[PDB]
Amino acid sequence: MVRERTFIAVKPDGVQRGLIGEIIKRFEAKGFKLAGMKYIQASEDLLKQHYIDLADKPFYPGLCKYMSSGPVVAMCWEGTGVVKTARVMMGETRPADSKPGTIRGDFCIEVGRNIIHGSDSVESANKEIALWFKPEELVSWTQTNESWIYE
Amino acid sequence: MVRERTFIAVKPDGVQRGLIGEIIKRFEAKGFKLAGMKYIQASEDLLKQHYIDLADKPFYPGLCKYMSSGPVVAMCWEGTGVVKTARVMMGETRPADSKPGTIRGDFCIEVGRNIIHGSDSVESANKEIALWFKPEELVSWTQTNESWIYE
Amino acid sequence: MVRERTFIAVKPDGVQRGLIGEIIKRFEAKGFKLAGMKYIQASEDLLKQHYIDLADKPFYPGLCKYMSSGPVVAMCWEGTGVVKTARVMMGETRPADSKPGTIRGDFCIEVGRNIIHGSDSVESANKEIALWFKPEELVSWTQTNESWIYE
Ligand SMILES: Nc1ncnc2c1ncn2[C@H]1C[C@H](O)[C@@H](COP(=O)(O)OP(=O)(O)O)O1
Ligand SMILES: Nc1ncnc2c1ncn2[C@H]1C[C@H](O)[C@@H](COP(=O)(O)OP(=O)(O)O)O1
Ligand SMILES: Nc1ncnc2c1ncn2[C@H]1C[C@H](O)[C@@H](COP(=O)(O)OP(=O)(O)O)O1
Ligand SMILES: [Mg+2]
Ligand SMILES: [Mg+2]
Ligand SMILES: [Mg+2]
Repeated sequence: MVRERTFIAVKPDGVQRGLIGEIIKRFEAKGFKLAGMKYIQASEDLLKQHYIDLADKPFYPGLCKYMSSGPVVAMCWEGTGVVKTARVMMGETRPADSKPGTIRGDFCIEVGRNIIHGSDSVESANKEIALWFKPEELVSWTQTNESWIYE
Repeated sequence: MVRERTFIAVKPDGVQRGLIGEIIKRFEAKGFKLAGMKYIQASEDLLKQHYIDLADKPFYPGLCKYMSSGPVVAMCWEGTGVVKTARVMMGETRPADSKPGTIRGDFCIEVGRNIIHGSDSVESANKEIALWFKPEELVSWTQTNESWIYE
Repeated sequence: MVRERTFIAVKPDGVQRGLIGEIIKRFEAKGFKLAGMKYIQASEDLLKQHYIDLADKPFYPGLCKYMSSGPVVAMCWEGTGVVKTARVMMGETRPADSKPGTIRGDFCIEVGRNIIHGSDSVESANKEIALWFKPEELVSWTQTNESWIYE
């Protein structure tokens, strides 16, 4: 059975600071299922589309070039309420506003270096997933512990 | 030398997902003293009594069967304000409402699979402990680091 | 280049309970920079000054001798908003009011045994750092991952 999916990316500061495993570990631990993962240095043009709603923000151009300046881990995670719950796990947009226990709360300080991205809605998630993954790159499989995560 | 006591159980999903040590470790780190522990697959009826106050809820009979379907770690933990603090450490009834940093927040998703139980009051704690433990099974001992936990 | 600094101390219960590495590790993970560290058993007189604004509290005299009864780790940490953020990472003054994920939240129970100290303002931090460290003992240096922590 297919459940809600979200797009999660480890940003270049996340890769650079050796936080990839730690982030993935947190999601496995939570009980969510990895459905897609790739490792790329995406194009400025891809990122511009990824962040289209902020295109008019002053930090937008720096943001888009920066997010394309190095490799990122692109992920798709699956599970009930994974979009909003992933956000909670991340913390807030600004690390300064993120609680200890969250990923941004434990590991970073500034809004422009906040190591992780997550879709903010099912609508954004469906678009971001389609943007970063070809349908074939999404793997359908059954986690055997599923019966201990879901009634 | 005797302090407040609460009943904590690692539920069958907690056991299945290999979270026993992780749960106990959090209680040791916090500074609480272990007073009783056993490992059983309890009878459906023991669970019916454990959750007697929920007998009229629609999820109750299923709850009781699930909670008796596999082994659980039954514990009694001791220390100042341990009943309510354990609740804080667990999170909310619903993992969806539990914060990162809490046990349900970090490890589970669904209300019916929330890996851990904790007494909600001293009075419930007194009843749950007597139900799961024989008086002889509660161990009286002194943790020597106590003087660094308690003024 | 030069950022805000705060004074953090591992208190005698922290040292005694073997939590020094855990605490330091939490600050390294967050991205803050160590500028100073020493390990001393300070004088009652130094502590009376350290806590001078609390001079009228009934717990003040007990506090100053306890904080001088054993070795503490004295530290200076540097980074954007490190005064307030360090406080957040600690939790609240009372471990009872501190959330899971914070240092007091994960590790302590009583207000008098809350293992860590942190300056409550840039002003107090400037005084406490100056109280505990000689200008020569403060290290000014550049962490090479700094460019992934700060725009
Ligand atoms: N005020 C700001 N100044 C500089 N960079 C910012 C910024 N706000 C956001 N950025 C960066 C960091 C964010 O991860 C990225 C996307 O912003 P967002 O979508 O509004 O928040 P979020 O990443 O939590 O979804 O833009
Ligand atoms: N709406 C619900 N649907 C399915 N199972 C539920 C449920 N609400 C509670 N359960 C289960 C999970 C709870 O841990 C267990 C005990 O109920 P409770 O006493 O109200 O909560 P708690 O475990 O927080 O003390 O009952
Ligand atoms: N009511 C109280 N009873 C006993 N000890 C207390 C106390 N309040 C504070 N202490 C101790 C623990 C505190 O960390 C220390 C300093 O007090 P504080 O400056 O008011 O708060 P904080 O340590 O959070 O900056 O004094
Ligand atoms: Mg967004
Ligand atoms: Mg209950
Ligand atoms: Mg103070």
